[PDB]
Amino acid sequence: MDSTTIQQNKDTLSQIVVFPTGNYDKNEANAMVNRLANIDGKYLNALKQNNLKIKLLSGKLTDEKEYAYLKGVVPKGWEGTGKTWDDVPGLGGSTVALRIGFSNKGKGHDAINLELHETAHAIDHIVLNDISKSAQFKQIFAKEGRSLGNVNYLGVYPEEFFAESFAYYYLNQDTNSKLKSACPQTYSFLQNLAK
Ligand SMILES: [Zn+2]
Repeated sequence: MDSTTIQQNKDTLSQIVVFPTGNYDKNEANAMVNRLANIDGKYLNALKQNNLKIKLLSGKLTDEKEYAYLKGVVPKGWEGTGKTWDDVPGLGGSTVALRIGFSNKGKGHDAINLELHETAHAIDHIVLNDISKSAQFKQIFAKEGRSLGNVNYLGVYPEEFFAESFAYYYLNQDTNSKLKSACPQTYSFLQNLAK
């Protein structure tokens, strides 16, 4: 990622990202925007075109008014864990909401990076017309969909494998190289999508 392109994408993200009212680590919110800025500018401009907002949160997801309906709701597969959506740090699809500070793997979620994974869902659904459900991607998923691990989740849901692969592709050079090695067809597919 070249520095001038990053700044251009951050400028675009200034028209996408919404910062919260409450108090939060401004430097960490900025770091999240910096990581999002590695996403290909064409996707970012398309999110902006669709008026998609990336809402950064200063607290729990379910303490946001528009997600309060998820209070106490147990996510699929989380039965018996004692955890609920109140414990989920982010979501992506038709909207994007992300708790500041919870980017890294293990911060209440299993993704390599929260904001890239969830924003990938929004790009998939809003920008790319659910390409993760396409026949082309389904063929790739059938072969490579377990190769980032979490086989009972990423390996089962092509939308999740897409989002995680997208996050590997764009997080940093290390994860990008790892994806190329582990999932070469997925890597080529993403490379060509951004052409
Ligand atoms: Zn996901």
